Amino acid sequence: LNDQLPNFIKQGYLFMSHQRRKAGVPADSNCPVTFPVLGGRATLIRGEEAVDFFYDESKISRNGAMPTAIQGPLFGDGAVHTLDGQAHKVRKSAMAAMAYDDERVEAFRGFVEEEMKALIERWKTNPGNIYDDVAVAYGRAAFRWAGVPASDRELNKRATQMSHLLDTFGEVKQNVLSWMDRRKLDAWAEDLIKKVRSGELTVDPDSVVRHMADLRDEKGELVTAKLAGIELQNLTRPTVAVSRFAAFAAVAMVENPEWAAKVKNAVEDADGRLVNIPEAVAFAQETRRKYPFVPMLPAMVKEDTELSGCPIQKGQRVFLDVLGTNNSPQLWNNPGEFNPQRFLDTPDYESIKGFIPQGGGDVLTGHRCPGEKIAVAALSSTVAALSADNVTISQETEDTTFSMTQLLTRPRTGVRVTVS
Amino acid sequence: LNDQLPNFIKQGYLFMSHQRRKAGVPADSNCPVTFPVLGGRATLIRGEEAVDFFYDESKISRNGAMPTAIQGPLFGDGAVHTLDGQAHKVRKSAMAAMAYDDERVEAFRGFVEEEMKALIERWKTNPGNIYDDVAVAYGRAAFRWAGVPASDRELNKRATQMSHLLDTFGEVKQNVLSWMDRRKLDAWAEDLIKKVRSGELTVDPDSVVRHMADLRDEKGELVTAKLAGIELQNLTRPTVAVSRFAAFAAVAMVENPEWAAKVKNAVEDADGRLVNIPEAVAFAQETRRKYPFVPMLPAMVKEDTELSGCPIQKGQRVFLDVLGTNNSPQLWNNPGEFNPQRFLDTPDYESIKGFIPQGGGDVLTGHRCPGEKIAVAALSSTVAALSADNVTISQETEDTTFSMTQLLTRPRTGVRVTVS
Ligand code: HEM
Ligand code: HEM
Ligand SMILES: CCCCCCCCCCCCCCCC(=O)O
Ligand SMILES: CCCCCCCCCCCCCCCC(=O)O
Repeated sequence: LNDQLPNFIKQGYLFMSHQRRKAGVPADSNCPVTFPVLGGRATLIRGEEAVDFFYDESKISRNGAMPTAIQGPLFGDGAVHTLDGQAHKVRKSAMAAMAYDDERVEAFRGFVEEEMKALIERWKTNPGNIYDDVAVAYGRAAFRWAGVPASDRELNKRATQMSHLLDTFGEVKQNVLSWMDRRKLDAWAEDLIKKVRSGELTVDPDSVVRHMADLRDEKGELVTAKLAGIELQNLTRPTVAVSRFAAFAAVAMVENPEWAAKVKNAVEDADGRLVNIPEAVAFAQETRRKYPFVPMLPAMVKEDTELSGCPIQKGQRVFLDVLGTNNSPQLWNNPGEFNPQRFLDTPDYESIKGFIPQGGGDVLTGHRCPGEKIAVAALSSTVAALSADNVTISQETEDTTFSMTQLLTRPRTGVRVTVS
Repeated sequence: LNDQLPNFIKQGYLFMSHQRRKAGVPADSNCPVTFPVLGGRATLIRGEEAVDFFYDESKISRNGAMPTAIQGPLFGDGAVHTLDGQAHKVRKSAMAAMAYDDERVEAFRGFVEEEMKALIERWKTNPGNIYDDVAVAYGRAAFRWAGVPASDRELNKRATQMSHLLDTFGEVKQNVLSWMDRRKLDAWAEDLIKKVRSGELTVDPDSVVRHMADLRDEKGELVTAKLAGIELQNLTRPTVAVSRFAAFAAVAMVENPEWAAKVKNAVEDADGRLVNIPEAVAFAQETRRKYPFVPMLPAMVKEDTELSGCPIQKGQRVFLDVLGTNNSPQLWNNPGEFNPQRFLDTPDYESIKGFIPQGGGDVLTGHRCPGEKIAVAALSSTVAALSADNVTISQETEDTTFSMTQLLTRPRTGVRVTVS
């Protein structure tokens, strides 16, 4: 049983089933599978019992679990993702106060709406693809929502630099570029925070830029302008990432013309309202569940413990299959069908323990992604925006199909689109 | 407009509304009110803008703000409460390192659980009241958590002497007793610290008692053994104080039997454990929010400045309404309702700017209480303990009712309780 790192690069999102299959575990089963990867023992876990385990901070730490080749360029150095104990709780608290606050999310809903409404018209003259153009639109919204005091081009630059990062870090032949993207982005963010603290750059006192500039650590000292800038990115770039979900959502619409028209009816019955449309939210939630984005979640093991008969080791790495539980037939009724009706029946996605496309457990007391609201706020607005008639989504093979073996995958074209 | 010191003694916790009312200010309003008290100009402030102001250490000093009749017996002479500038930052750092460290809080959580679990069993044989008996239990836990090397009698003795202080100070006809209590406690603590420094009494090297005996100031010199004992009390006595919150919490249970049964279910699932129960924790925070303990906070003014049109001058004393802000309908959804559900929606109480029952600014860089963790840890453990069925809280008028004109008020009986 050699190291499974070559298999992970080869299989991509098929790696979870592959290790499951190559271990003799039945299909659709939740049985833990133990295998070596990255020169160490690892156990892939999947299921509701796995989610409760993954977030038991008494047995599961996170620092060092994500390899630096990924955490380095994507999340940045010293980010909230690599923190445990008190230092994390104080950092999440200050960050969930901006992305998880219902008031600030509703403010973002207005920013992302206006930016999208422009594109749908903007495309009519210079059409493009969803992934690239919506990434800029998402970045413009997140930056304006944060109070970033930069020009429009600078906003679009950083937006594409963040979208370029997400496209490159996952491919072994491009991870070197994602390091250059972060190096540039880290410098632009640090300079911004440095000028806010110096008064050269004055921002709104309640803005996200200000709360980042006045960020402090667990010992009560204010973080370095770099870290304050790294963490500002971790509140804007993960929004630019949603353009990949917008691409996936665009494919599902041309594949499900019935639900696409319901959204349309909804937005039509609301005259342009692209936000807070329960139908588009359900479509956005269904896209997050079915389509591949985050393959699995890595975590370290604090002490010798056990999960469902399979024993796991101290200092071991566990992996939570997020694609497998989100589509496990054990936990979902017909997971093969793209059906946003399941998220109109249960709108509170936090009650679904097995719905973990962006994390499980609690968001305030754990590492679960804050701003799933902000993500869906952006994602649902795009579903409503493309639900129109003047918009016709191109359906070439490179527009509708994506590779399951490619990490951070997406339709080749980025899902092209044209508007009349 | 005569001096308002007689009105404060007469009105108690209604004094803030009284000064608000006698100034023509509308009800529930946040308008500052200026009046003379203690032979000097004073301005009562209330609201989020007041909390940010009150802790702007660029405009507000604190030494001399608390009259010696209160600071003297309660906090002790030369305590961290009377410190400004650098000398405070050096002292808080060494003191918040014991009460604000999440690891040490979890250690105290086990002690307060063990001590509370005993009381409910003693009550079966010899029942009493919440205020007095839980004060001893809180003191027994806080002393053992700190590493106090004393017998059971001294632990029980100093604890009741500490609870006696809180009941006696603030009462004009009893403040003389709290001076005698402090003189006794100061001497017992000083003797303890002196024998720890001499090796006559050996304590755990990382215990709170040791970090107090090795306390140093801004001078780089270790504090006098007495002061190390005053500051040791300011990390054990304020825990004995929570028995007043436990008394208030006991009334709220017989007043809200639904949340009481909600906690009961919670503990039953936790297999007896009384700590880290999210339901009991939420119940504990609402008790701290609704019930009167700390009326207002006085502070000195460094330079002439302004708050919402009202000018305040140098050398003035400002008062931050903590009961008025914690129950202002402007800042809370139905603050008249006792609803721990509001603290399940937002568990991070430090993100709530208007929730200031034990301070409002930052705890590490300000004067905010560092024992809010330890406090709720103790208070919620009692909330879980009384949620059982064998526990019957007496509901006579002197058990359920407390005076709002009395300082450091509580039901007269202390909320009596009997268990089968
Ligand atoms: C494309 C949509 C997004 C996806 C797929 C996603 C996914 C994730 C995942 C899987 C985690 C780790 C959860 C865990 O550790 O259990 C995470 C963490 C995080 N996400 Fe997102 N996210 C998205 C959007 C956002 C947005 C819009 C924001 C805020 C602007 C955001 C902010 C964060 C933060 C701050 C963390 C760190 C949490 C912690 O480690 O304590 N994400 N994200
Ligand atoms: C009954 C519950 C408690 C209440 C109502 C309470 C209230 C307060 C208040 C209002 C302050 C001043 C905040 C400010 O200056 O803005 C304070 C300070 C302080 N408290 Fe408490 N407290 C409680 C429990 C505790 C506990 C359990 C501890 C630790 C064992 C503690 C230790 C301290 C210390 C050391 C300070 C000084 C902070 C400073 O002035 O820099 N308190 N408390
Ligand atoms: C062999 C290690 C694999 C472990 C897990 C695979 C890492 C892929 C996870 C993708 C993270 C995507 C985060 C989106 C938001 C952001 O821009 O930060
Ligand atoms: C006339 C001046 C009045 C100003 C405010 C009144 C002072 C009463 C506040 C009581 C403080 C109680 C603190 C409990 C915890 C501890 O033991 O430190």
